[PDB]
Amino acid sequence: GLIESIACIQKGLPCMEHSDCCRGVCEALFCQ
Repeated sequence: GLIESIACIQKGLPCMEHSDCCRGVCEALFCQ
């Protein structure tokens, strides 16, 4: 979640894990 890969990955940015995205949802490799 928070601070998983240089902080959490904010909405609209690419992620490769649900834990990367700040609100725990990564879809299409982007933080929803």
